[PDB]
Amino acid sequence: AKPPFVSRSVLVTGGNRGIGLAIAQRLAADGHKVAVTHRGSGAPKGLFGVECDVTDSDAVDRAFTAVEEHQGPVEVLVSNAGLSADAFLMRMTEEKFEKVINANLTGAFRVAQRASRSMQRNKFGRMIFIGSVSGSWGIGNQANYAASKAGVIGMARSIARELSKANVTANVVAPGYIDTALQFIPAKRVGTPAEVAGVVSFLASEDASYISGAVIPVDGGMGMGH
Amino acid sequence: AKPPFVSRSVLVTGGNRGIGLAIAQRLAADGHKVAVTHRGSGAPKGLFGVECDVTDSDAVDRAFTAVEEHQGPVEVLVSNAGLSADMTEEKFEKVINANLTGAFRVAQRASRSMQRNKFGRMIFIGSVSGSWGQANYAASKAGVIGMARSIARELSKANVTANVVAPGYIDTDMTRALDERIQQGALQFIPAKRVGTPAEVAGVVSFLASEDASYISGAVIPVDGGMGMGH
Amino acid sequence: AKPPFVSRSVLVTGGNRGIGLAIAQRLAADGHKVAVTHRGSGAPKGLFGVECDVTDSDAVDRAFTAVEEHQGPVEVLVSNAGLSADMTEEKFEKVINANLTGAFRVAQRASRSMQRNKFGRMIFIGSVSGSWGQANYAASKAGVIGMARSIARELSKANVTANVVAPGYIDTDMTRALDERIQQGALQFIPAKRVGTPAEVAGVVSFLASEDASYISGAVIPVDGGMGMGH
Amino acid sequence: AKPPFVSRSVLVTGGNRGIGLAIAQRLAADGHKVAVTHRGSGAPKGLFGVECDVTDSDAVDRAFTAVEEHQGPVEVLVSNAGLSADAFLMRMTEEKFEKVINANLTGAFRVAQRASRSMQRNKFGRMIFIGSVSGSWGIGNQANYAASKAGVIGMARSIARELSKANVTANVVAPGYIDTALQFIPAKRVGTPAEVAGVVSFLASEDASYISGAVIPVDGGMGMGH
Ligand SMILES: [Cs+]
Ligand SMILES: [Cs+]
Ligand SMILES: [Cs+]
Ligand SMILES: [Cs+]
Ligand SMILES: [Cs+]
Ligand SMILES: [Cs+]
Ligand SMILES: [Cs+]
Ligand SMILES: [Cs+]
Repeated sequence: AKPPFVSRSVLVTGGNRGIGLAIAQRLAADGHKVAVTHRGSGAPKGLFGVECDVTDSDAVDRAFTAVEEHQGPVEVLVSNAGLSADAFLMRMTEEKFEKVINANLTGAFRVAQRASRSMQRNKFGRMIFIGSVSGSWGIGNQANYAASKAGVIGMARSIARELSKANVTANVVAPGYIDTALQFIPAKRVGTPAEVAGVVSFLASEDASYISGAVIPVDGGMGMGH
Repeated sequence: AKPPFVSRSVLVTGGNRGIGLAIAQRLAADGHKVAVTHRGSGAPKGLFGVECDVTDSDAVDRAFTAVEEHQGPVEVLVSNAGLSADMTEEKFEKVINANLTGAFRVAQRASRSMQRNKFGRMIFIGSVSGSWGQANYAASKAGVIGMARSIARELSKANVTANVVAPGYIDTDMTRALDERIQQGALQFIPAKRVGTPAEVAGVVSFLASEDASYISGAVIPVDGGMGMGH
Repeated sequence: AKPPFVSRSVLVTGGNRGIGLAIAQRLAADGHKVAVTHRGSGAPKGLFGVECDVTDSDAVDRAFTAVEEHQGPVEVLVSNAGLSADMTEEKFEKVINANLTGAFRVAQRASRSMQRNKFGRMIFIGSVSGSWGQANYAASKAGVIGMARSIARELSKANVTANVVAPGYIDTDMTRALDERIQQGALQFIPAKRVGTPAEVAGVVSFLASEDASYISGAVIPVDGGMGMGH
Repeated sequence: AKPPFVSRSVLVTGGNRGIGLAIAQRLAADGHKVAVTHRGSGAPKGLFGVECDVTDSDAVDRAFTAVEEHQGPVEVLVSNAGLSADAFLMRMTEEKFEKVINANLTGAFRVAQRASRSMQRNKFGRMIFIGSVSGSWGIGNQANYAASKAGVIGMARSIARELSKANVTANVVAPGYIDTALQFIPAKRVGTPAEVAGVVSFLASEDASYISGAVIPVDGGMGMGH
């Protein structure tokens, strides 16, 4: 039987634009209480926004605090993701590598860490990490991006191993080419932000309870491999 | 913006019992038109049943035709294993024939109508276990994954996708008849520290049959409480 | 501290032609005692040949027995596909029977002697292609991987390991008879930007047959110039 | 036919102790010219040592320079690896996460970057990254370690995608439990440093030319999965 809906306290990081925005809007339409973080550009009409730079652990702490006061402790964390600085390995700098790692990977650790306490205590948690945006498949021109997104999957699986006994799961959505190279895609087209948002809606629902440590590709078949 | 619901013609093989039954009843409550295959015992009230042994290509043809006349051409195929329970050539070949070749038989029979109508969802249900290292069961379930990926690559241009749901340890009518020692013994290998329900599997199949699953193809979704993590 | 070399009794199925031939000649130059199966044409000078159709369990038994009398019990088994080249139930089942069930047949026949002697290396050679998304070939090669992992899990306690070598696009006698359009066309999908050689495959098999491979079991090694990267 | 031996210029980072030392000694016995980096404890008798902290990009540059003067440009890079600081996600600090990421992941980027120029120019390169030391399989107690080792695999595959056309490959050796929990291992025993070293010897040889982007588990079967 289909489990009854529960309106969850949702935080979507980088939920003001692109895929993050479509996630945020879908989760709100689903009936959840949705908050987003942003860099300054503001949150969309309707939804609760807080400014947060995910490279700053204290700014992550006060974004969560603000969210808990507004709508209750975060039950569903959607970690978008992120940045985007490419380059040939030979031309790629230490600075470019570390900034993408700090935003995309360590940033994911920061928001996950800040959520884990309350999720554990309350015996409910859904951590959903959004790859940007083509992976496991070695692309670029982007040693930094590939490293951060593969690292998020390893991180998620470690969290999943640790916290699944407490009904706190961690899963990854791996988008391919999304419209916010067609030769490599069996669907022969790019996906939409809504097509990503629907997989996140599923992972944020009562139907996803026995999924944990999973990586769900949303790429029209592009990254089939090993 | 959730895509509007579309009532699909659904066929669930081995959908009169266990996980197949939970799946068929979920897809039905979801609003789809749901038929099941069975091997004689009958389909349960509220679902159109047809008899079909998936080792038999002509039986598979007849089952699909019977379904098409009743509720229209199969738009979503759910292939539930076949044979489930634990070495000889005979044991190897029978599980392969039912689990892998049987999966090919139903997929191939579904394919022309799906390509033609520019819509198809093939959803293959792994038997309870892998993929993780059952020589026959492990071969057949690994093989269905390869088959599905091959189909996804061929047919995704025509909006015909193929995906796999890989259940871990799920509470059935035989998992319960299992020895208490192996039941708990397996709990040390599942991070969730509990068995999953047939409804927890039906849930994922509901999602893959829905309009939200359009851009997923060639995927394997584990429903195993984290058991299968690795490479 | 390289472990000292041990001359092993080796059987390479389909080892009289193409990749199987390169493998058998490498293992022989390495210093092993090498036998090959063939389907009538004969084994080449310098290798003990026996006839064996791997769809036939009794032929497999006879081949192993003939090998054991000649050079001692099989310590390293190299299972080379069978059938290679490109849909019906008949086409699906024949490739499955030769490529997957055939792999099970040779593995099962090797197993008791290996467990008993506390040494075994089973090395399964994928046909040229996957695993990447050929519905029959893709199913069978995915299936051998699952089988091998199942065997590795069962038998690794007894120093009997099972591993897979997954070749990409390799220059054979038919890859060359392929259309020039598909040869180059595939080069856009291989980071190395070139086809691999039969010797490049034999090289990996040499390593997995050696004393340096002791702690590898359940692994899949791609020899594909990076073609197969993904998940 | 077996390709003739070529004595390669080898650099093994953290080649003074444990698995790194066994790698270094095996490659030297194979007939290569082997140099190691270390933290201060010195290199072993026979082998060329240079001090290098892989968190320091300028110290990576002068270690390579010293190596090129001694024995010629580095043709085979073995990136060990690394650190080791565990903790429950809730108790894991930003500082602990970032230091393991900086040593194990960004450190791997630094040595790979510093090698890529000359390998590309000379149309030969073997980059071999050593996981420490159990992965893809979500362990711990170690979100940081899991993230760094999964990230190295994504990085390697990006390098492999970029440089394989130039005969510069990048591969990963993923050790399980090595003696420098048995319930999870089909072999029913830990491996040895030499059993790791032998896979690296193979990846550093003329037989490995058509392998690139690969992850080779050396774990007695422990991490079989997806
Ligand atoms: Cs709402
Ligand atoms: Cs709604
Ligand atoms: Cs209905
Ligand atoms: Cs309903
Ligand atoms: Cs010989
Ligand atoms: Cs030799
Ligand atoms: Cs030497
Ligand atoms: Cs030597």
